[PDB]
Amino acid sequence: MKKVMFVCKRNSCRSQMAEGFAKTLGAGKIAVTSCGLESSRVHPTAIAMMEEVGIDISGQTSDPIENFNADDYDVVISLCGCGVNLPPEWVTQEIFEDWQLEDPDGQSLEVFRTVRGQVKERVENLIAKIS
Repeated sequence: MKKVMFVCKRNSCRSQMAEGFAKTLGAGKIAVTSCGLESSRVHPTAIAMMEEVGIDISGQTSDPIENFNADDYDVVISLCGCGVNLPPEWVTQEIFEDWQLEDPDGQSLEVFRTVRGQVKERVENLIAKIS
């Protein structure tokens, strides 16, 4: 099965949140993980703003992207927007993206409840074109 990696900046949760929608809606369509350029984190408000949509991220982890192989991630989605720093093995995939998607970390709960749907439609239209 093809594996989707979601990647973002050091202090971001949108890579972990993108994995949350993708493992819930893409559950029977693809394999999925998430990471960050100098690693990434889960966020308590991204648990509670998303469990009301039936999503889970609480059990997820991260390490710096250069510790991973890229090759076992047939599909790689960045969330930095038309500009990300990546080694060539992380971009040469059969499908690549770099989403123009913000982090709700440190913003209002209305921004969490907005960005969740922006992640959902990005995950959905990405997975629907590959599976």
